[PDB]
Amino acid sequence: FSEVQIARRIKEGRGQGHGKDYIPWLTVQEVPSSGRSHRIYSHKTGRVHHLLSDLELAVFLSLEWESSVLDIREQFPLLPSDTRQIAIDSGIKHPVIRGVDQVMSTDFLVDCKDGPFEQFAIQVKPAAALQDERTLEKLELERRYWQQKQIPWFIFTDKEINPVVKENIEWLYSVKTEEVSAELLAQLSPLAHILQEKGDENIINVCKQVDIAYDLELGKTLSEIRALTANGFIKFNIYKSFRANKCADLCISQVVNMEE
Ligand SMILES: [Cl-]
Ligand SMILES: [Mg+2]
Ligand SMILES: [Mg+2]
Repeated sequence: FSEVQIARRIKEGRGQGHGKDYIPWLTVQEVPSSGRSHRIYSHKTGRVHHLLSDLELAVFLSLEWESSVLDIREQFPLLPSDTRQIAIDSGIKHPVIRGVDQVMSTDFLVDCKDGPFEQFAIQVKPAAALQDERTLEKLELERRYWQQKQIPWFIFTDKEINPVVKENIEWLYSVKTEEVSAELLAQLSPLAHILQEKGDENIINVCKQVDIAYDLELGKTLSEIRALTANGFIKFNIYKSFRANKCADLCISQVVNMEE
């Protein structure tokens, strides 16, 4: 993936800062195989995050939903000196590509406000991947790294995905719209007001009502919300089908094109 030039990526700030200032070590451009990547906005961090698979997306959405989560720093880099030492102490070949030892990274490093632990890490991997010896070795390197720092670490796989969350993702990500036009975002403020007053009403009813009110073709507003939701500008109760969500279950943001 990366040559000795990694030194420059380190200078770019990759892996430093937090909130809107945090820069992932890996970005969507570093996505392998058919594995689809995602750039979703976060209300908590105020920035767009890079997820490298649908599984990671599912985890991110769960994190963004949690009230106790304060920050989500995805693709977090593990200090090379620490990982080389661990590789040595364990007798495991530190990740190498063409002789250059690679910089390892945990999928998510998250901070909390009142959970059991103020900070914890997560590695996302499909259950099947654990049947490969090399993956296990790499996972041990990662496990030890966090253990060394007394930060709880966990592995999240597909069988940890709530079925409802799963179907919600299947509805939101059959790629409908990705065009984040200033005009699409313009709909955030108006939509926020409507949803706020029609709070206790089912999201689908309110959607039809708006279509009628403004004389839009049936489904227009649902399509808009579906797009703003899939992009992270709108958050909802992922543990409940979107269609069963009340308007009060949705949360809209103040995001403007100043996302550079
Ligand atoms: Cl994955
Ligand atoms: Mg990773
Ligand atoms: Mg992974």
